[PDB]
Amino acid sequence: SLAADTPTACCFSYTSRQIPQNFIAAYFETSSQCSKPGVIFLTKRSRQVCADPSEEWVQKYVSDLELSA
Amino acid sequence: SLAADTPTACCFSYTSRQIPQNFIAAYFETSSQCSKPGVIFLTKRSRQVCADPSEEWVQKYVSDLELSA
Repeated sequence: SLAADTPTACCFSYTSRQIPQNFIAAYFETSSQCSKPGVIFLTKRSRQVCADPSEEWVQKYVSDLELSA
Repeated sequence: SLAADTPTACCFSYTSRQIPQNFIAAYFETSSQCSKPGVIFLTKRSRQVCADPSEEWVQKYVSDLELSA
């Protein structure tokens, strides 16, 4: 567990058209070392699309883990 | 091309034991919006390991694109 991996994922730019729960599947609330507002997603094309802060569609998807974990 | 993707990969912590060109294959010099020194790698386990700034072993691997691109 002490051997973490992966870089610091942070939403520096999201998309205009959202990604509803039809193609989405995973998600992420950015990461520390870069207090980012938007969140990263995981559509079916393994192509994260980022997302505004508290996006109507995200709050529903990220609803699972909304910051608290 | 205007529709970029992926978050801002930045090396916030690298490993002690390096990853020579035996398991390594890809690499990255971090990203902007987070001036990072170390570089991210792509061993065979798709597990980036980051790397000190100008690591003896990296300069050789990252040698291909060393900042200039």
